[PDB]
Amino acid sequence: FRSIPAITRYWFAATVAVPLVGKLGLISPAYLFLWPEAFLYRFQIWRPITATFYFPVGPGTGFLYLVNLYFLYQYSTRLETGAFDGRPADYLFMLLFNWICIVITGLAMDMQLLMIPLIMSVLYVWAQLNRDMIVSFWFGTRFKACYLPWVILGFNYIIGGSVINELIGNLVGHLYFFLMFRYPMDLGGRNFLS
Amino acid sequence: FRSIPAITRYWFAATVAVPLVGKLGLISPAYLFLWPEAFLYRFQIWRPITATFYFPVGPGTGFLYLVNLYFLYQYSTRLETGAFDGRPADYLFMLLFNWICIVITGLAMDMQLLMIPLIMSVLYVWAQLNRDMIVSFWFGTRFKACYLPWVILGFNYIIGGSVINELIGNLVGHLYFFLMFRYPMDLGGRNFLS
Amino acid sequence: FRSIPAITRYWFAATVAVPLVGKLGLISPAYLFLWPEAFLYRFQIWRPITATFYFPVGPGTGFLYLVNLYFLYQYSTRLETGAFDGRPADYLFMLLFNWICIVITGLAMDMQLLMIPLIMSVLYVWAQLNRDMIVSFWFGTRFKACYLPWVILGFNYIIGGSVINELIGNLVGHLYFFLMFRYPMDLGGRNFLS
Amino acid sequence: FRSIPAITRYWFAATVAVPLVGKLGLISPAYLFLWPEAFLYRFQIWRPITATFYFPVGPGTGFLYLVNLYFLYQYSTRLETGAFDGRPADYLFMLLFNWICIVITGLAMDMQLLMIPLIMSVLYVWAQLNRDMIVSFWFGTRFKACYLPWVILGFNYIIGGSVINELIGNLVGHLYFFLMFRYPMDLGGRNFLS
Repeated sequence: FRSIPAITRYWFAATVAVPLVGKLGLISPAYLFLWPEAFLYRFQIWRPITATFYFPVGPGTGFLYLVNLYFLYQYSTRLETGAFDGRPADYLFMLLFNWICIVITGLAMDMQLLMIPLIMSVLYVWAQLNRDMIVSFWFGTRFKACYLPWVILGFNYIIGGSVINELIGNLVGHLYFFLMFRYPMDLGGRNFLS
Repeated sequence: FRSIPAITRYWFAATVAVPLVGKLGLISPAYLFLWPEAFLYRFQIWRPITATFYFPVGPGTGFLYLVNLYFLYQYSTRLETGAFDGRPADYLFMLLFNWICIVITGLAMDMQLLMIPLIMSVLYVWAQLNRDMIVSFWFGTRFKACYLPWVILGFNYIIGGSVINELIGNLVGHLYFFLMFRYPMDLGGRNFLS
Repeated sequence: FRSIPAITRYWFAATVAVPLVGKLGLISPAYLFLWPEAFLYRFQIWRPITATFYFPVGPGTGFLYLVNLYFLYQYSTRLETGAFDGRPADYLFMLLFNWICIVITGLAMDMQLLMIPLIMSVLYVWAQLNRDMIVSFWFGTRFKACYLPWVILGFNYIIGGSVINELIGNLVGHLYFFLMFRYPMDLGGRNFLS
Repeated sequence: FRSIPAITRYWFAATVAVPLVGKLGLISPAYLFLWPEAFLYRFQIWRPITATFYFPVGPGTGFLYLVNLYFLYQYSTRLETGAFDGRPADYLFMLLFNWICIVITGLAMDMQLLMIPLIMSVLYVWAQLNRDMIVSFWFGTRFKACYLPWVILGFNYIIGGSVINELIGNLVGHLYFFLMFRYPMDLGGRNFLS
């Protein structure tokens, strides 16, 4: 939807374009998995940037991708109209921070598809920046907010799935919230353009 | 109701019937795949024609069959009633022409079940000659014209499998449209039952 | 529900009791499969009576059993209050007829769990004896009757499954309906007790 | 709400927590199975107690965990509030006594995850002394007393797996019921924190 929705729609364009160049057969998808065993000794700088945008699509894994893209579009732009309003280098620094933390803890783990925890992290930091909102749902129209990433884990226990793909992002959101709210000197750097 | 709504609904009857012969267990489904290299060395003229009358319904690929068959019935007779009330022989020639090229481009590539791209070919050919009609869905009535091939491509991309097979059907549909509504000497064949 | 619902509840008691003696581990269920290869040369008179009452239960095949037992209790007792009203040797002769026919045609096939087609057969003969009933459903509250066993096949194509477990019963129901309605001399025999 | 609703909800906290340790990937689930013959030769006192605090949630056995945990929380504190407002030490002795016999009858048989039968043991002990209460379900309010163990056995029989695990839990519940409400000299132990 290129009709000026926000400033950072390049992310949404990348996450809709890269599985289309993966699935069609231009590049064999074996080169996009973020292998830490191939990142330890061999340098191979392709993976930790090409893995955060690619998601594999299969006939049976085709609703997680759609609902994660919906979470991305619907909950990143609310910060774009509510928190990104001016000084956008600050919130680009926010989005880089949990990026580098979750890629280094995915090297600490053995997780290989790094697209879910970043969106879960930005969803949790949305819900934590907007505590005490009376409406959060449409069936149970009254809902206590900020519990949404845990309700995502509840729907994961309904679908079975796994929880290792989400709780690291849901913890790094609390990490950034603590280092922002509690203590100062978590400021940006050079290359300011605003 | 099978009250002969159009002159060529034996296509619909056969594309319902032959998958019941497949799933019933009379002939093995491995005999109906259009193995192209087995069509190359061996003669085997059993399978350029039965491959486009087959779809392996079962555990998981069940909604795709119903949606594509519904779109086939829903738009074939509407193509017949719109700007095709006469000349049924030229309509049969149209239904032959995209087939005799899609069998070649499917023989070069590695596609097996050529049921979906021919249905989206005739849907695309309907889309080119039916501009400004907006009433498409019962719920989504705001769908603009010549967008429905891309959204059924999106449905086959999310629920189904590959994407390279439907794009070549759109390509051969555009090929027939340009070669039929711009240039002469493509009338049809003799001994037509017009 | 032993509270006098009908006359032939012995069938329902058998079909609720035999999977409980199978699943608990008293008898290894390898002796209950109706092997025609063990019925051809070896006599082995256990199988074609012990296989028509036993149904295997697994965590994931646990709704077909419940819905088939519901079809049994709901649609056999309707004949008990509508067609079995007196002279019950006639309808015992009905229930034994399609029993031995689907036994001999399951020997003609290789199908091994003989519980579904008998209930589908008696459901189809119910719907055929009650042609021109205005109500047949609750969501689409107007429904043309006797299409119910084909709607069961439609829900099978939704669930994927297989249609060889139902169409032989749905055909033997039409066989009995033809041999009852069209021609005489399909009468019972001795051991009358009514 | 964790507002300490009863004195022994650490059971509930642990039976929620330890499956997250299992599904998280810290300790392998093969170390927590109560292999009885491996408990026979080897000492291995890691596994009489961790086996009754575990359930392998995931792809397929997900609703059984939620329903059984809901029944545990819903009836443990209601047993505590009904005829057990005093004497918590005898309640703890009750929660020990069925365990120290179910570990023996599970060691003789081949059961692994002793979470379900202890919950239905305490549910059956509740049902045995709570006659004539009819209001049980929010929809099915006509459920008579001392029938709920059989219907949760039916739920575990249809959705879950085996049936031999729950009957010995009902048996040891009846054993404790008769041996506690008829015969003396089973008071408890010294150093009780009453």
